[PDB]
Amino acid sequence: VSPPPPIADEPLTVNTGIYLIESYSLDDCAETFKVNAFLSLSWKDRRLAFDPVRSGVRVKTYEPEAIWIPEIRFVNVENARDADVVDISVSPDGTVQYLERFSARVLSPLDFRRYPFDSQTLHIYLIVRSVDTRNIVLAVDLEKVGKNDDVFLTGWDIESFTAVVKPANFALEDRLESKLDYQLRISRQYFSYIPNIILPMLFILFISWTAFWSTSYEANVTLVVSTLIAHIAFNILVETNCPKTPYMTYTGAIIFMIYLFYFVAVIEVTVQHYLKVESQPARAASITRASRIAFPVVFLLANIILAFLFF
Amino acid sequence: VSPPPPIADEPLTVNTGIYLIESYSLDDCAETFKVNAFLSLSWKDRRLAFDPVRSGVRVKTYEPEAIWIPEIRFVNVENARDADVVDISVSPDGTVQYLERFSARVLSPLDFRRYPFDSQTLHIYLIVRSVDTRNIVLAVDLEKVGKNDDVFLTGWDIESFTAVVKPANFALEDRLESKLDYQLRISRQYFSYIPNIILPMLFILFISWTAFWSTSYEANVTLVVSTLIAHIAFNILVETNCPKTPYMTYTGAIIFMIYLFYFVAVIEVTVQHYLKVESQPARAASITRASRIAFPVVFLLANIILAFLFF
Amino acid sequence: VSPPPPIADEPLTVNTGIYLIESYSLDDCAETFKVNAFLSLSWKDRRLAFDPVRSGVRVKTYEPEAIWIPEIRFVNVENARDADVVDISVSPDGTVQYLERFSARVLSPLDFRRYPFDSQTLHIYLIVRSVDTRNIVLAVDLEKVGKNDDVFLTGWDIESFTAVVKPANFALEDRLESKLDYQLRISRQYFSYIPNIILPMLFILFISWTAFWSTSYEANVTLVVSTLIAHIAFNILVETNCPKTPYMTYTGAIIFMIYLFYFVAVIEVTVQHYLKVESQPARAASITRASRIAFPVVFLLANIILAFLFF
Amino acid sequence: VSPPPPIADEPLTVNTGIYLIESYSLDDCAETFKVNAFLSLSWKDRRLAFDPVRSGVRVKTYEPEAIWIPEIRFVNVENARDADVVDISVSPDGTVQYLERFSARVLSPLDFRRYPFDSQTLHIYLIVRSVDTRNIVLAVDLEKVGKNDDVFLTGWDIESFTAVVKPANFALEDRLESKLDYQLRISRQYFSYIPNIILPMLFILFISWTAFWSTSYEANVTLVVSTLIAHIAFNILVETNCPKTPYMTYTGAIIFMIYLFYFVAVIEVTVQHYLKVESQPARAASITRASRIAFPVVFLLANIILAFLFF
Amino acid sequence: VSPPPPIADEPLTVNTGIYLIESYSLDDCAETFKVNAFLSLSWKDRRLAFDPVRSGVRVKTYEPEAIWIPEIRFVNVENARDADVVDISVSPDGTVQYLERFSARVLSPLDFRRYPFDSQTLHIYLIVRSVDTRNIVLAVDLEKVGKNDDVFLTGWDIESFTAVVKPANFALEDRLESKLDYQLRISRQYFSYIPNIILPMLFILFISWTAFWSTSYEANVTLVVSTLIAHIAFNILVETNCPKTPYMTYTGAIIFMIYLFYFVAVIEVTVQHYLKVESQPARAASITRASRIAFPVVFLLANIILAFLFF
Ligand SMILES: CCC1(CC[Se]C#N)C(=O)NC(=O)NC1=O
Ligand SMILES: CCCCCCCCCCCC
Ligand SMILES: [Cl-]
Ligand SMILES: [Cl-]
Ligand SMILES: [Cl-]
Ligand SMILES: [Cl-]
Ligand SMILES: [Cl-]
Ligand code: NA
Ligand code: NA
Ligand code: NA
Ligand code: NA
Repeated sequence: VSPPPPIADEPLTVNTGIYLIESYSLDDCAETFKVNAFLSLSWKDRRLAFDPVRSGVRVKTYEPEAIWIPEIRFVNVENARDADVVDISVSPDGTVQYLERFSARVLSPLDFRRYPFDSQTLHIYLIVRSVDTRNIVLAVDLEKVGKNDDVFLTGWDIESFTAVVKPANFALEDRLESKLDYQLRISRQYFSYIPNIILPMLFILFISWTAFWSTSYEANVTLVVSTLIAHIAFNILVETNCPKTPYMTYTGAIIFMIYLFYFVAVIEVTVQHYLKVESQPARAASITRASRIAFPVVFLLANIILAFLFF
Repeated sequence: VSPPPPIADEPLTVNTGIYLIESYSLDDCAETFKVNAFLSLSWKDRRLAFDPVRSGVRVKTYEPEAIWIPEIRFVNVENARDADVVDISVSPDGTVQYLERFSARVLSPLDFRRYPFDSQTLHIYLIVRSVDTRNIVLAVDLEKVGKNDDVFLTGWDIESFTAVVKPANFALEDRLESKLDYQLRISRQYFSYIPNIILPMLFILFISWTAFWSTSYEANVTLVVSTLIAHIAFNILVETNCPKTPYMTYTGAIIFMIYLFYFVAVIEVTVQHYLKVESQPARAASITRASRIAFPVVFLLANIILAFLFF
Repeated sequence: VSPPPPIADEPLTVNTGIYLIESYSLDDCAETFKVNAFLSLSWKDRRLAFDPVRSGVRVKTYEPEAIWIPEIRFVNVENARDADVVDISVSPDGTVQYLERFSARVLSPLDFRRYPFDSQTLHIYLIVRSVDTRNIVLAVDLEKVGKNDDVFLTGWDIESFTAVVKPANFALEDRLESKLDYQLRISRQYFSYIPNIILPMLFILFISWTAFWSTSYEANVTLVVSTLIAHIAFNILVETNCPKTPYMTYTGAIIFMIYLFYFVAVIEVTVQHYLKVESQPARAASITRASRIAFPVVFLLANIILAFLFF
Repeated sequence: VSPPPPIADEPLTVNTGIYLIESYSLDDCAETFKVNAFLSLSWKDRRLAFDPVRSGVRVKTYEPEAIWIPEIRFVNVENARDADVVDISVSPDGTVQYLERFSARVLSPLDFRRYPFDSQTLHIYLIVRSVDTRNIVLAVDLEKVGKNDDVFLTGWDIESFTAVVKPANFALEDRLESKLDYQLRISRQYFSYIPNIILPMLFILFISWTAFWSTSYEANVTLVVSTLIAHIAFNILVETNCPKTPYMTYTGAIIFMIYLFYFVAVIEVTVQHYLKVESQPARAASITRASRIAFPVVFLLANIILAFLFF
Repeated sequence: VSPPPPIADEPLTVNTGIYLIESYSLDDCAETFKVNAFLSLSWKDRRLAFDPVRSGVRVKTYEPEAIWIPEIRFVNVENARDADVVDISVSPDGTVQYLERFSARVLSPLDFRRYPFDSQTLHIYLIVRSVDTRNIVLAVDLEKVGKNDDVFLTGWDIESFTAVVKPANFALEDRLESKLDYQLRISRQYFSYIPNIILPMLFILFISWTAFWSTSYEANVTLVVSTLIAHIAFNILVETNCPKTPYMTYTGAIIFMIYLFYFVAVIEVTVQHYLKVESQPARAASITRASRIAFPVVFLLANIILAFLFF
């Protein structure tokens, strides 16, 4: 219950590995994800060394309480991980092979600027604090790093689960702290977003555009203002249920542009009727005819400008 | 305590069984279900064998801490199960009869493509990790796999609770792992979905179709656009309260088709009026008369095409 | 720390009592209810019998760890109850009088077919598993069963808290198990249901019926379709916040019937106008006049048919 | 680990005091409030009396396990309080001075009949169960009962925190139980309820009243029915997010009355038009002119009747 | 397991420091924030002093159970913090250097009067209660007060994390209590507020203003009342999801003013039509022409008055 002594003035190397068993509950609002995995740890504690001849065993098993185990913590976790030690195996040279199953709700920022065509890199930061008698440094054993094939996140494609092999060693509260970065790369499954969100939202806008093939101000006011109600009602229906993104998103710019188009279409309908009343039906009919091409063309062009700006 | 020694070079067989006491909280959004059940374990440990004559007992009881018990874990759980050891009984031959009551929130994918006429197979994966001293293999005693008659999930018919007898034995982090798949087959209770969701949604669409028996553009604009608002408002009312399904569902296709029909009906109403105002009432009246049959026929046929594609 | 020995071959009778301190959080969506109560247990253990003369005490008090206590569990709970042992008293004959205060979230199905005039019977199932050396059977001490007068559930009248005195004894995992049924009968007290949900919903329907005293198709389309929107919007306002009931409810049938009446009223308004435009105002006016009586009469009769079917 | 012996046949007096550190999460729907506070207990145990000369200490400190401490519980809590013993000090006469910090979710009924001008008295009931060898009675020293100045509940004015000095001593399951009543008096901050809820709700009603200064049935139908939609939509916006109150509230009566006024205004608009079309414009214009005064006067009077009935 | 003895009659100084690791879950509705941090404590205990020559070590490490550690608690926490002792180091002079990693959901009031241009000061109040044999006072080690550079709150700019070096010493429950205030200053990221909430809300108001360039009462009623519906529907879309603020906010005043403008615009539309129908088109046209300037000017001025009043 004290760290192993150094042979010379070298730090203790704790080789790590994370193997994803299950990944679940990716919360976009909270920017958190719950993960269930193995955490394999390996280090040399020469005090535990033995002769397999005298012992009559080629490997010894210990209880966590019986031996020194490094305090590995996660940097970006809500509460400490719920861990269960699966196995502890000591070889005759004193090499400890530790294995545990943990479940953790990890906090990792998400960038929704390119939503719903966005990709994310989920982080899991391992950390070890160095002690009084010696310094502890983390390492990655790539043979011990991977993910179960059945690992899934509904609406996401799990690209890869890797680790940045080089640790970040730094001083914190007068002690060395070695930090490791485990990355889970995911890309969104945006298929049903076209028929369920985009297409019906465009149909409602297109219905407002039929006021350019009508001279009735009463029918035109009912067209543009009722489609604005239908649009707002449709936005409540497809609402993300997360608090509004403080920054401007791709989908957010399109929806803002759609609100601008309902305002510009009201301005046209109001101008058309005012010119018709103010004995100028030549200008009223020429504006309404221009709008039939101007509205879809300006819309198509502005969407290409946004798509270019965001991608 | 170490694992029991093999008589020959055979692995240790741990006979399992799960008996569902209560099933609750089936979350469609989270794809998780909370279960409370018994987990029975049986294996032979010859070290624990005794003579009932010398001992004066026909069965011995032990505390979990006193004897070797295999570490059985569940693969698809959020956090480790909340377990309470109910009984441990050792017979003179060394047979250990273990029993525990546990509660766990199990993660099981759900396929909503055929919703609300869908059936689901909920999984509970048992797993045991082998040690270096000896290999551990799981077995299913099907007489031990069951469920309480009073077990229920509102809106579902619990068909069966089974296990696939053959375990999935595989290597993971240089050790053998025996995995058992327990299945809970459930089928949805879609009764009230016709009168509460389908019938009122179709009525709103049918009201938009009365514009084919009217020449008033003002009454037709109020018909088709107000029914679109009534439809969107009705969708908000019958909203699933789960984030949108990343894949296209049966119900999702129908609702997309309904949005298309409101757009096509606006196009007709706009064409009818434009042909009437552009001195062509022969073409305007012939289109409106055709729509009276074309709309219900194309709808009925497209539904048959979707029903055929999904089932 | 062994069960008491039988005098003859009789099972151990554990007399139970439950005294409701507080009842709260009745969740209709989850079909669960939280309860805070006393659980009294009484059984005879002749090993604990004493002479009050030699001991100098008429009653002995023990710590739970000092004596044998039967493991009583609840069948229909989410997780095990939060229990705290209040008192353990042993009389000179060996009668143990155990008392504990517990809190538990009990799962009990709810039938909403007669909502909001429904009554429910909430269950709490006690169970004891028999042990190696002897069988354990539950009994009810009616003097120890009851509820605090201040116990309440907002929107419900707590009729009674009783128990089914005869236990359900059966075999489970090769051991006898004795089960007790504790019933809490509650009836809904929703006075405000009529003025807050029914009356405004009927007013919206009655407003659609004013189209029978109007010949204006434009005013009639605005009447029936805007009231349909107002109805749907009112249903969103009075939405139960629980996922839709898989079976058809009383309130559910009325609301379905109301949606049918909005569709039938559109059919009338469409027929009236088509007969008027197709040079038949004799038939148009006779239908509109008939509807003034037919609609309220068919509605009143259909409601009596539903009320008769559900009650 | 036995109660202190009486000098004469007197019960043990346990002096209590609750000091509110933080008050949070007042849930109107659940009728529960989460409180964090100190619980001070004082009682005399002559067995713990000592001579400060021989001991060489003026005060002795003990661990809770070392001495007898009365089992104090709260009656109206969800689960037992989360407690942490802060200090235990024994003076030479045997006086025990116990202090603990606890958090607890207290269940206390709320009366919303006068909402949002309502005041509430939140209760906390301390209770002690008497034992075999002696009776235990609670006492309160109001000098010890208080609250932190920074204690807050958003939207409420915490008037006072007190205790009813006289305990309720009663028999429960053949033992005496002494109960104390702590009371937290709070009154609502209804400031923004006039400009955010009442004022916009009245404006929507007043817009429906402009139909009394119009003869156009088409404009009157659009006025009265669209304001009914705007009212229902506004009620969804200002919805309390708690299930509807089973009893009739003040705000509930006003809103019911507002729904009645939209129905009566439709009846007027329908009568006006029917009298006009049935060659009686003398009666139609006289009703519409009467309504201009009748509607605001009947509204103003009915509100005074409700305000008088509720306050 | 006794506090250290004073050299003279001085109180024990416990030097504190908090180092923010992660900040998450800032709940505006609950006025709580979850934080993960280090808590460093330093105090002198001469009983633990040693000669480094005879002992032969830099610092002596202890288990929390082995030495006296001051009970530091947080004032404004829901439940006690989840703490993990990271390290305890004693230097030759008797200086104890304690370190722990904790997670806590801190309660801190939020002032939304200037929302969404508001800044908040989040508090974490440390407190120590003085003991029998000596008084304990808190201090701040400015070298140990800090925050990780990667600390974030989505939609907020974390300005600073400082501590009020001077503690608040006061009597509580007959004992001295030293309290420290740790402040986390945050300012909101209101960027997407303008295009996502302000601009579409103003467009809906501007559409109602087109009724000043129209004489049609039917088109004007449809303009002002349908935009009121669109506004209310847009408010439901951008609803804060927190229960209503009891005090009047900046955004709250603007939205109240917008509801007043819809009522005043209805009054104009009603007056215009009544003057027109009552043979006075000179006054009707002069009011409608005045409103074209009066409405945007009064709006712009009233907004400047509110902006001045709130900032
Ligand atoms: C309420 C329906 C509405 C106003 C906007 Se739709 C909604 N909500 C209306 O009242 N009058 C119309 O002529 N058309 C409409 O669609
Ligand atoms: C014009 C009718 C608009 C209907 C508004 C419905 C508001 C839905 C609120 C849903 C909360 C999840
Ligand atoms: Cl951790
Ligand atoms: Cl598990
Ligand atoms: Cl239980
Ligand atoms: Cl308690
Ligand atoms: Cl704390
Ligand atoms: Na064991
Ligand atoms: Na026991
Ligand atoms: Na004690
Ligand atoms: Na200690």
